[PDB]
Amino acid sequence: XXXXXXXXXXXXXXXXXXXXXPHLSEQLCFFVQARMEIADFYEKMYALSTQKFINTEELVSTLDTILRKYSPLESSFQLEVGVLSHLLKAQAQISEWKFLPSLVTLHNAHTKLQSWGQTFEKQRPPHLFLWLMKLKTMLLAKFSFYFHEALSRQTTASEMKALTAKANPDLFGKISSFIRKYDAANVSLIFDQYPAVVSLPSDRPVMHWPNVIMIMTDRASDLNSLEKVVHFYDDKVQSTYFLTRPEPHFTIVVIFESKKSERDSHFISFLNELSLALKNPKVFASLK
Repeated sequence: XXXXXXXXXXXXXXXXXXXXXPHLSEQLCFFVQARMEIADFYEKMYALSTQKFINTEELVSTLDTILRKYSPLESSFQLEVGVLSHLLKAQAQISEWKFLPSLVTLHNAHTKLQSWGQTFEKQRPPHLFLWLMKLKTMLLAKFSFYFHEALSRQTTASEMKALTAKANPDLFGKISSFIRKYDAANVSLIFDQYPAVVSLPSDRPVMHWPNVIMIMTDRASDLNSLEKVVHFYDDKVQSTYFLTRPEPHFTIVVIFESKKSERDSHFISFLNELSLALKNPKVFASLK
């Protein structure tokens, strides 16, 4: 880790090893051995920060293999590696729209992290731990957004507002302000078949789906680039559509029952903000 939060942690022991050279008894330590591998793991994740998406699945099984191969400085290790592991598993589940499984894994990371964040401030953070925290909130906010309907149908306003509270950014709220602000007919989150897992304000706009589906089929290429915002006006029905695909399985659509220009920048940018907040690669990028 040519960064710092992993370098300084690799600087101390670089000067702490010159100490045990005193007494002995515990020279045998696959710690720096285990350390050498996970830093190579972090270098790998930073390299994948340039890809369109990320196969977290492969990253999870690749971490639980260099981990099981090694079962204070031990408690810390277990936290980092334990949380990194949890966060990656939730990232894989959320992209497969698995509500309960992701809920459970997310809670682990969160809970283990809060517990640490507490026990830490009571004694007084390294970029790496800050990043773990940052990856956690990005994923919790994605969770809250991708499963908003279930979370709302299965909870209490109190409990929901409690969760929403921790959600930063509150993506559902943004979309809500946007719809009120510009009077869009609908904004949906589509999971790829092609149902609407989130829909505002009312339920999935039935009469508009044919247009939405047709558009996703024809612009699949532009959409699958995961970086473009497609626009389409339907004169026959006088409706405008804006779609972007933040990740492989998810598509966001904004529908206006009126002509809207493919130049109304604020609608493009709004969609660019939402997409950016849901991209896993971007967070791996701030790793350095």
